[PDB]
Amino acid sequence: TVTYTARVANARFGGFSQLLLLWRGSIYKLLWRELLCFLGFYMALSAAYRFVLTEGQKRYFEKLVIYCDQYASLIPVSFVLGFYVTLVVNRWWSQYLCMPLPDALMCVVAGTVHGRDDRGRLYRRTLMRYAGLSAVLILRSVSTAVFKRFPTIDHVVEAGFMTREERKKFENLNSSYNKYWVPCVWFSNLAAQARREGRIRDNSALKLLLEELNVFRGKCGMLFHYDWISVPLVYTQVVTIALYSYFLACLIGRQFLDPAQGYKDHDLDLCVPIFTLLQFFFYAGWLKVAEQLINPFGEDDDDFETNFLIDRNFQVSMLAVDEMYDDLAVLEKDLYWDAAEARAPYTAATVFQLRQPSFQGSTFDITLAKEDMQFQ
Amino acid sequence: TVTYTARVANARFGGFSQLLLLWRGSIYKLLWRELLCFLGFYMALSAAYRFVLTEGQKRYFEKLVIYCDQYASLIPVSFVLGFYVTLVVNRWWSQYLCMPLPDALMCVVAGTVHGRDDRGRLYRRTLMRYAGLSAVLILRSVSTAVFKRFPTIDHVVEAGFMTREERKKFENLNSSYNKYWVPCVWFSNLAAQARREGRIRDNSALKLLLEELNVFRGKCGMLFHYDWISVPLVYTQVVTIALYSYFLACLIGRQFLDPAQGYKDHDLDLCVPIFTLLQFFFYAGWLKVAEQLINPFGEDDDDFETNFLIDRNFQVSMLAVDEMYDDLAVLEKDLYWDAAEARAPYTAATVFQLRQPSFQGSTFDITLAKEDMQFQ
Amino acid sequence: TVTYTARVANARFGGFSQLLLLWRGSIYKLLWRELLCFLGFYMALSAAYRFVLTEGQKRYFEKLVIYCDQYASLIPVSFVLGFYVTLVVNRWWSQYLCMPLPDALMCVVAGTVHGRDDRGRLYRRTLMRYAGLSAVLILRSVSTAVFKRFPTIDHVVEAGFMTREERKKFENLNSSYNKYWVPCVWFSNLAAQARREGRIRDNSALKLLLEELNVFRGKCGMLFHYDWISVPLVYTQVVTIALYSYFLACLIGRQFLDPAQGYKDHDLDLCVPIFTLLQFFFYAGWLKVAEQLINPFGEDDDDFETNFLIDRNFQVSMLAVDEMYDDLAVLEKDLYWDAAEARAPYTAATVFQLRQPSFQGSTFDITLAKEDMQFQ
Amino acid sequence: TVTYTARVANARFGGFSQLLLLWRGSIYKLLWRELLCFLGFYMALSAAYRFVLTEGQKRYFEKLVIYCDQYASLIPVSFVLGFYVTLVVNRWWSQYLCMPLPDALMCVVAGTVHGRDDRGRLYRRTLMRYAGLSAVLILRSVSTAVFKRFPTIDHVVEAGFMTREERKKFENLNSSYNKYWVPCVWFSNLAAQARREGRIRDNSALKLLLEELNVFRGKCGMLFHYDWISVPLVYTQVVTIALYSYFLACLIGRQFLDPAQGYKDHDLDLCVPIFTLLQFFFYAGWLKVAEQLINPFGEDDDDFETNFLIDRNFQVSMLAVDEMYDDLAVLEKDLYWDAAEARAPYTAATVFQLRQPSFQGSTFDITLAKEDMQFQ
Amino acid sequence: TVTYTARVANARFGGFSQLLLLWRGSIYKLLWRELLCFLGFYMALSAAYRFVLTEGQKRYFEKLVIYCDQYASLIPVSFVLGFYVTLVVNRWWSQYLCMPLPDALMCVVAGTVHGRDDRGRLYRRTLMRYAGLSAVLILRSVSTAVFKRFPTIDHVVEAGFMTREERKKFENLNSSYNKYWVPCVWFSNLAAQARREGRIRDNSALKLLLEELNVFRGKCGMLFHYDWISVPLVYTQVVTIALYSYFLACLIGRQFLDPAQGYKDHDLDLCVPIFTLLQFFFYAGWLKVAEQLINPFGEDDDDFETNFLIDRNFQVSMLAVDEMYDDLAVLEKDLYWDAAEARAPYTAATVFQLRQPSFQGSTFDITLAKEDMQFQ
Ligand SMILES: N[C@@H](CCC(=O)O)C(=O)O
Ligand SMILES: N[C@@H](CCC(=O)O)C(=O)O
Ligand SMILES: N[C@@H](CCC(=O)O)C(=O)O
Ligand SMILES: N[C@@H](CCC(=O)O)C(=O)O
Ligand SMILES: N[C@@H](CCC(=O)O)C(=O)O
Ligand SMILES: [Ca+2]
Ligand SMILES: [Ca+2]
Ligand SMILES: [Ca+2]
Ligand SMILES: [Ca+2]
Ligand SMILES: [Ca+2]
Ligand SMILES: [Cl-]
Repeated sequence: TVTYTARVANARFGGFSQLLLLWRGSIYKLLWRELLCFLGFYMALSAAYRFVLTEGQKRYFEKLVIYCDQYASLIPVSFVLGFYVTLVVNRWWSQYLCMPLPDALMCVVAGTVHGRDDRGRLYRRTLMRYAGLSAVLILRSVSTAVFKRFPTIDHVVEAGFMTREERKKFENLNSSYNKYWVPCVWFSNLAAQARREGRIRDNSALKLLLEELNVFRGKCGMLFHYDWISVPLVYTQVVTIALYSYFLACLIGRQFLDPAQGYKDHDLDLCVPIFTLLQFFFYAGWLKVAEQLINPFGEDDDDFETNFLIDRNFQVSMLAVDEMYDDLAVLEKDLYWDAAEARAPYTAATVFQLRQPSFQGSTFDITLAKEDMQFQ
Repeated sequence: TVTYTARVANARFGGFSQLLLLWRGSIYKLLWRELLCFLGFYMALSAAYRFVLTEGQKRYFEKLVIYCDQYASLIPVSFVLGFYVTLVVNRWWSQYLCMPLPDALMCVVAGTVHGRDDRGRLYRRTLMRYAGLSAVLILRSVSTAVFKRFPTIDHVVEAGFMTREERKKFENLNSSYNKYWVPCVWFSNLAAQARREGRIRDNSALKLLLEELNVFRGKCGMLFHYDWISVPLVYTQVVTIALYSYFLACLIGRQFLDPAQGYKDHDLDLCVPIFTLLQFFFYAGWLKVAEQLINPFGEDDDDFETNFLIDRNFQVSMLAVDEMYDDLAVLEKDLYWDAAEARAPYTAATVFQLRQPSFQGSTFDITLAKEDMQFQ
Repeated sequence: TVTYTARVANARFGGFSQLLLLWRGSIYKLLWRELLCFLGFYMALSAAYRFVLTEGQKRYFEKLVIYCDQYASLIPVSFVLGFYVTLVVNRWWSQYLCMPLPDALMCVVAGTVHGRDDRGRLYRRTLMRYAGLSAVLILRSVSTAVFKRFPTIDHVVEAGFMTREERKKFENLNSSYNKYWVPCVWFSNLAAQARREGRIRDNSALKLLLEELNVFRGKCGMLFHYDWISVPLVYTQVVTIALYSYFLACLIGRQFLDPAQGYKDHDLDLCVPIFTLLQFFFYAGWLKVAEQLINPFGEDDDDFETNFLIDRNFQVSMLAVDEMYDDLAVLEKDLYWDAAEARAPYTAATVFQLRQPSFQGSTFDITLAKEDMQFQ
Repeated sequence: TVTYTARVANARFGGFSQLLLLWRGSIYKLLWRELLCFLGFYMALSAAYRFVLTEGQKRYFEKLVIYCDQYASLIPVSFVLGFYVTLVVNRWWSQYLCMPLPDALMCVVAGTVHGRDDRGRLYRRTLMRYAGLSAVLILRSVSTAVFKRFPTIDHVVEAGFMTREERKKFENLNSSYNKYWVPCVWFSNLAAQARREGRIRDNSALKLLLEELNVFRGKCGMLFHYDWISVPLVYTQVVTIALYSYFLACLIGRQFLDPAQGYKDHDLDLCVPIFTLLQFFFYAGWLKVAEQLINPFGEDDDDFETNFLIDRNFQVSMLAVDEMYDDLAVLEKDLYWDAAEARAPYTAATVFQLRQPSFQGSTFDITLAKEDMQFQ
Repeated sequence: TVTYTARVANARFGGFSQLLLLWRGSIYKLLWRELLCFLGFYMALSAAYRFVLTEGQKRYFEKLVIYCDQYASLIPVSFVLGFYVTLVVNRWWSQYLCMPLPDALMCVVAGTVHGRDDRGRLYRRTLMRYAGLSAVLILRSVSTAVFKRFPTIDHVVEAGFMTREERKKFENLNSSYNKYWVPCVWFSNLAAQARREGRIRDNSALKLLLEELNVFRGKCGMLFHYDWISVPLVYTQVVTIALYSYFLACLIGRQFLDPAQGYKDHDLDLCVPIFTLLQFFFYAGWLKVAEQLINPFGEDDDDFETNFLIDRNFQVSMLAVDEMYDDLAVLEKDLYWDAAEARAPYTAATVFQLRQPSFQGSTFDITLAKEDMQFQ
């Protein structure tokens, strides 16, 4: 993920202009090959027209160029790009939100699956490892970068996500369908066993674990569904064909004609279509947004960092349920125990934020008349 | 479902261009008949104008062609297609998400409906079979492909989803309305019976089953509502009439006139309207996206694979509640038991992802001054 | 509801074209009067110009027609129609989803309110009748078709939804506000009484009933809010005025002038504006979509079938809680008891769906090198 | 709220046209001053050009008018209005849905907080009064109309929402932030006290009360957030400046020039720009939709009726928890006790809805062949 | 946050016009530098053309200006701005809703974590301080203004959010990932300890605390995800390049040419492009909306007031759980105890709202015939 949230904290003078000097995740990186190809075809026809074609041939070419410039309908392309890329971006953010995290589960497991002894550690660590394992299986199913990390189940077993015994159980399942759900059913069964052994002290806590498991499993399944159910291929081919039709019309119709011939609208020869190359860069970048975001679990630059999230989720979950279980600092009175009001100090940098009026509501400046304040 | 998620993992040079060489689920497959019809009418008028019509008749035709080219308003068509097809695509994804799956139920039933004996197997397998049966009834109601698979309730009984006794109970219901809800009320009653027999060990687990059943039943009902409440037929007729009005204006106005007559904008005769055929292909494909997605449970190529999902859901649910019930590998210490930090190994392919700075937040590079860090 | 989901299962050659031959729910039915009025004004001005107006008068008219054709800005109308009708369609689908159904409640009541005796039947049937009665009161408040069915509370009492005693209690409430919520408070009280008498066996089941009641009551209230809070009348008047301004500009500017006068763009006289009538039909149909969907509980053809839903909901709910309570077929082993895998047979029609590769994930065809598979 | 849901039940011939004859909540009411101002500037320049400016001055003015007509870009204005007003309308409906209602709470309190005696009445009535008081405090914070009704906390105390003792407790809180949340914490504490005294008979019912309280409090807080976090002022200034730029270009460029001068496109002098005034009325009404809906808690005509909702919510909640507590009609057999099927009678007006085929699903008309029905 | 909700309560004559006179949060403040730069380049080329360029050079420049005016395609820019800025505004409101507040937690903790003694105060105050501390850690991670307030964890410790002991525990965690989740796991553990000590009186109340904690923690994590997963940098660069391409075409093509040369469309020389500067101001302000809203936790004027929310949330939460715990005014009969109906008095200002008909539903004015009211 190319994060530039810091560069755009404040609407500054440079603002988005400075973002034009970034290379990773950029439009330049995604589009320079297509821009050179577009420019190569344009200068190939330019060289043909200037040096190769004869006078009759040049006249015919100019008639074709005037004809093709008519069909460079940028409004249809802008419409269909707008709608398609809006769909793809929304789907992209939905896919990011559908990635499983153990955060709700780790809060619930640290709060509900009890025991300072090795068994309690085993239960808590095993419940999160199941959650992490379900996440890893679905990600290696849907992510190229996680597949290259875990090309085999042996790789998942060596990485500590799955034990050898769990690998035997997992392979011995006679299922021809993706088994990402298997750790989730193991999690259900183990949470039931924990509640039967009294490690979960109450039936509502078991219900809370199973609710949070169901949310987690839902996210893993949603990843699977987004992977399988692509943005319809007809819809994609339609937008690609739209853009390419526009660029063929721009590749022929934006050819600079001889000012000698005195064609209307063709009286200046810049030899390079600056504005047509910028339109190409704009529209092709707009489609490259969809191209990058259509499968966000590839290995792009704005593609999701699925291997970083796997490592973070594992380490954090294990901290939360093993090192931070029942490891509270002693309840001691906070700084504002004796103070009726409560306000942390402000730094010299942000002290200016003080003395700005505290918002109470829009209606607290009306200043009615005395007569209008009396009830009926 | 034509899944091309792998082909678009990374925004590559080929990118969407290579997707133009796919046939299944493609714009070519959905639109070649309409393209040949469009082209047939265009060349029928072309042949009429070139060989059949007389000189007066040819002049009149050219006046009509110039008149019709005025009315080829592509911006209204792009607007209404954009809005209608956006509606249809959103509805299509909603319908996919409203398809019932037993995944939440199987986690809950493996976790809550207990017993290693044949009765416990019966209860768990029967609860999921009820869920699968409710799904099959609604799908054969809404899916053409599942109806051809299950043309009669006898077919559902032979497929193992409904017993003969359950068929007698199901037919003996005096209801003239679709009975997809019947297995869900059977599921409610059986979960109640399981909780009364103590197979469900706690009242919260029964509540969890009924919550998950209600979600499942909601999905089945939602499938029914999407099937019944079509995208309004007036709205569809409006977009079809829009597109056909544009194509009639393009079918007459894009006719190539004699350059001899010296009509403005008509001075080149290509004999085939490359750009008009591409516009037709673009706009008709855009409407074909809605046509394919308007009922996603047909038997298209991007239509949902409802028979695959039926088979997967059945097999997986039965595995989850029968073979994987209380079948945990023994709790043993994972690979990272003694390690304070936790990190799976990375392959040579994805080791490059390492040594990239771990994201902490946008604000961790501000580097304030010493004086501005002091509290007031 | 005009359901055409079957006609559009597959993207066929005819496809949406055949939908142009439907009359119910159609654009023709909704728009033929307005089309004849538009055409009547157009031919009234045509007859005035051709036979009534003098030569000076004809010249002035032609100057006015050329002036008015300038103002036929179809892009603003397409924008505002797009946005307004998108709002109205989204609101329409939201209103359909906000119609109350007893399906969650009937699953919960069959599962939670117990007793084979007449009292248990009374409790279950009375809880659903309360839910159905709340639905009927709000629908007769918001639906014209249900109001014509239930013009008085006496009509609701005769229909079996409300008893005479319940009518006395319902009228004796000193409330000047719509009392659709009254059965919901009766449902709350009766569920409490059932739980006190032990008919609901656990406090979590009572909580489940009250949760499902709250969802039901929320839907009824949402119907009330959608009825009361119309799409803002300023926004509607704006789109109606937009469309009518465009049609006045098209009614004057699309008048066919004498080719004799040799006006530019006016050199052919078709005597009937085919393309202008199609634009009128397109844009007026687009607004007629909003007109039909703005109050979906009227008595149109795409308006919701609220009387069918009332009858279905009542019959089904009563079946679910009375005839199907504790009426399970005996738990017997299903067809796939002894089979490790589970797969229903496929028909000759849909056997082709088999032998298509089972989807596992996008990443299962990468085929890495041996060296890149090794961990660091 | 100007409710016209009845007038638009059916898509009638008059339809939206008759809505153009409404004054309250109308575009006329919101825009006649701006229309007269626009028209006053237009006729001021018209009078200047016709009677005041000299021949040279008139020529210069006409050059300026032709120049300004070029810049009347209606497509950008339509784009930005569309997007901004769509944002404002969505926000408006969200704000309406975020208004607190006690309906879920009253169902839960009538069902959970028990006692026929004065103490039970006190507890139920006090819990709803707290909810109503939280609603009144946030509304007087965000609503102008409720602020004019409750200009002081003394006004809330006189209205019966807050007792004098509760006023002392409420003022004695050392908080400089809006205290709308205070009754919600009182509600939490009182529900806890009720559950401790056994007035709430079970811990799940207390959980249900607190869940419903949290939803209520969330709605009150959401009202506060929508009040505080305005639609960004830069975004508003952008759309206002867009519209005013268009209207300045239309105010100069739509000036009728002398047909004598023989300017192209300026050959008819209507002395009043009918179509330009309609465009002004259309676009300014479109922005007036946002202007009316941007703060829906003002005192407009489409602004929310917050004082009606306060009175309804109070009266209804008090009925629900005080007069209708444990006040059921005796469980007696309904009209359809002995009938296997269940169907209320239909009136002569709506009997036509009968005999229309009952919808079962799209797939129930396929009519397969005998050979295709056989399983593999 | 620049709140102008009061200024736009009613759609007044001034309305949005008066909002053009605001400076904070305004388009003027965000855009005057860019406007002066645009104007500086425009007048630099104007001075070059008028005084510096020779006659041949002036002719060439005018040919370039006519060429560049062709490429000033405002419709593509309006499309892509519309879609991108709509995305950014929606994301901005989502980010505001994803900011954590303790309001649900404070209601639940005041209602569930009991004890008037110092230990109960410690538990309640410590649970909210954990919630506030989790909020402060994530905000200092994502907010520049909170980072300048809390540049170090020492600053958080001095502000009273974290104790020294909690700081030792927090630093001793071997995690390389952002530790905003740490107080949430402390909250889970402490709520478990409270429930074990009997301070939480029931298991459902513990479940309610953990549910509300999970919502809170979800909001904190969502803040982290929005911070990390920027709006794709390719999409931003595309819109910035679009706007800058349009402004370069407007910077050259909107240059005023000599009326002497008699170029079409260039016959008036205003020396300052009023309308082009307004278009620049409109489009650049439209992009400045995204620029301001793209990271709403900066230190702008419409950026969120994160330091005010930190102070409010802390003070209010501590009031709610410490000063207002079990501090109810004595249950006494409200003003409407003996009144069957319930209605607060109305002021002279808002008494006009009375006598307006109380809304009952759209269907209560149909006035059917006697014969049509009879059941079949
Ligand atoms: N390995 C990452 C690459 C993404 C990036 O570099 O931002 C993935 O799975 O997508
Ligand atoms: N039988 C599948 C066909 C879909 C496909 O082939 O993708 C269905 O029900 O839609
Ligand atoms: N009586 C139905 C009519 C709808 C229809 O015929 O589809 C209603 O209430 O809307
Ligand atoms: N007093 C109402 C006025 C709204 C109306 O009249 O519709 C309010 O608070 O907005
Ligand atoms: N300090 C505030 C500044 C916002 C404002 O001034 O409105 C922040 O964190 O964004
Ligand atoms: Ca990608
Ligand atoms: Ca289809
Ligand atoms: Ca209607
Ligand atoms: Ca308002
Ligand atoms: Ca910002
Ligand atoms: Cl619960």
